[PDB]
Amino acid sequence: AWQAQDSLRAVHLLATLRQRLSRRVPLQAFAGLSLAERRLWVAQQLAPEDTSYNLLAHLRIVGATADAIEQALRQLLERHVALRRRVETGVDGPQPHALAAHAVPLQRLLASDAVHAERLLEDGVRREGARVFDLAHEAPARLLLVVTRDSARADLLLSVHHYAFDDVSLAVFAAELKTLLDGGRLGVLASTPEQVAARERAALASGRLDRVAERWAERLLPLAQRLALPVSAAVHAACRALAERTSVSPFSAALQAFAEVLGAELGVDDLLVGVALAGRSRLEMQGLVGCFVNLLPLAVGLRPEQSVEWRLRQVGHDLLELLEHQDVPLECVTQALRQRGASGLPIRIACGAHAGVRVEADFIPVPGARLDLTLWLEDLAVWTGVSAIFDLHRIERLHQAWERRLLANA
Repeated sequence: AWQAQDSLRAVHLLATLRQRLSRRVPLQAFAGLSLAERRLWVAQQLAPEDTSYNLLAHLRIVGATADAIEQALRQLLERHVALRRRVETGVDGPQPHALAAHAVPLQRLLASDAVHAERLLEDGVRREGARVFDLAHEAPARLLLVVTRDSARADLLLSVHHYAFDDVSLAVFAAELKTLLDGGRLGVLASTPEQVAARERAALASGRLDRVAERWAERLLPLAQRLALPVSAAVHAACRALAERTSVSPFSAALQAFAEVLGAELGVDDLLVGVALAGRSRLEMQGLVGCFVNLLPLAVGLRPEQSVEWRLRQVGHDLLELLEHQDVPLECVTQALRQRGASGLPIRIACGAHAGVRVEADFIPVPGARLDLTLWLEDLAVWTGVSAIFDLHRIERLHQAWERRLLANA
């Protein structure tokens, strides 16, 4: 398990050991629709013409025929029900209904050369970016397959609504596509998006997740344009060294400097920071396709009187607590806060981190921002902010302050 594998890899290590030898180990001492699907679906209902929930994935495939690619995609659509479901509104919750795999639109186009293949792709990007999905009557996914004449390269544009997809789903979809195009076989899936929702309803009914949310509501109660810049090697090394001395993850050190820079910028002593989590809490959710992402709050205290090491231990500790209980939906934390006299929790800032046929898959970023400012680290610092608050030049200034804060803390 060790040789097969960050702190998310630590969760995967503890899950493999739990499946083989039983008994937990709690990470902190070593390091119908689900609510994840529903919160994206209801946000689309409140703004039906908003297309900021359209996910566009570009898959570059080298070494497979058009017939083999199309056939492999029909297999993946049959295998992953989340890409071929319609959603009826319900009296006590939206209700999904499975559709046939052939009902997913698939358009094959032949391009004369590579430049023509780019232009077909760009035209598809603009068309799918402005498209309003009919989530009640059609599948939430479309596919554009562009093959280039006299070339081994084929391009696949996957447009799928966010309620039925996420980042890990793209990696699973791309790897399984490569497996089929190579001639391999896919094992029987151990779960479905519907089973995840059913298990969540049981966990909600047992009060287990709400008790964890009530514990978090204590600390959280007082608080109740895209730019991609490369991180210098000196800042990356200092981030790693600071984490090794503090026994936290390198992401915890980068989150701490992120919250401290923004806290000084906004002039506050405490800053609420969201942490985007993959939300696949059990081993059989690792190979699923759908939406499992869960944004959970993290209260960072900006105490200049305290040491850098102590502030970092608190950040990394609170981070592993959110990682352990990433199955606790954000709505549970909101419910616990309202039960203590709060209108809600106001999250404005967030953070996160990401032989044979060749399959390269990447998302085309979604324009517009729900949150005021986000920082995503790619193993590259991707800053996304609302233009009216965090413009391009203000983001560049914050990234420089973030890099300085990291070097100073180390």
